Amino acid sequence: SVIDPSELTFVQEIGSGQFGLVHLGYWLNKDKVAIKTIEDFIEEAEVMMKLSHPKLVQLYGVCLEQAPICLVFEFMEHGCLSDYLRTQRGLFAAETLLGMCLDVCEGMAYLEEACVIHRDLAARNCLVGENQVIKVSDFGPVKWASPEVFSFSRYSSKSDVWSFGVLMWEVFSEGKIPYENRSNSEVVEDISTGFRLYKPRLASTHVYQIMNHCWKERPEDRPAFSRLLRQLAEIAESG
Ligand SMILES: CN(C)CC[C@@H](c1ccccc1)n1cc(NC(=O)c2n[nH]c3cc(-c4cn[nH]c4)ccc23)cn1
Repeated sequence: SVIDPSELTFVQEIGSGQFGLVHLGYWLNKDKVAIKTIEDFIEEAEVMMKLSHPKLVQLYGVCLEQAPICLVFEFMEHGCLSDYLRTQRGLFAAETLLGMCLDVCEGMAYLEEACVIHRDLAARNCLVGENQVIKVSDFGPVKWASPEVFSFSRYSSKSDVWSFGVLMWEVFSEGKIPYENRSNSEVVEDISTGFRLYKPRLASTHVYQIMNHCWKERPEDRPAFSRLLRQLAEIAESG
């Protein structure tokens, strides 16, 4: 990786060793970024900056000089996970797909520890980066919602766990639509009666046990993200 001189600006000398005269300098980098378009949200920005984790799409800064207000995010080379899964359908190995769920779970456990509620955990809100890394984004509809969320809008990290079980299904079914030909009213009726998304072929019986655990009616009966992280980390390293 060669650096063109134009990109470099020398400032001052910062001491000297025997093999190398050191200089403090400014490096002008032309890095790719993703820019989201729109006191009000100024307070939300400085907080999102503190939320730094390798499995979360990083916020770099905000642009406030009038016109549409910008938000500078980390660029994710391969786009959204939902589209990524759909185009490579029938091409994935079960180990690749468990690795994607572990990636999401790592970021979610950090958000749980930080006391941050996602409210929209779905494959479409997750992004694919370098070496098939999955990072969580859009942290600040019924298909992913738990009974307390669709019925009363009672958000908690345990409702994010319900959403995560739906995500795991999307991943293991290689980006299929949950409750495909059902309406938002039909879905509510189905879950309430006790219906659950079927076991996809690429998901082992143990992975499907985890999915149903995320889908228990009582939020207090669902595992925490910290519990899920240890669980999926063991299945990944053992096989
Ligand atoms: C088809 N696809 C596989 C290729 C598209 C790829 C691309 C690469 C280079 C140039 C153009 C397009 N692609 C990469 C992205 N990356 C992102 O979309 C992205 N990268 N970082 C993001 C952050 C947010 C975000 C919104 N709210 N919070 C975070 C939303 C989206 C993103 C999208 N398409």
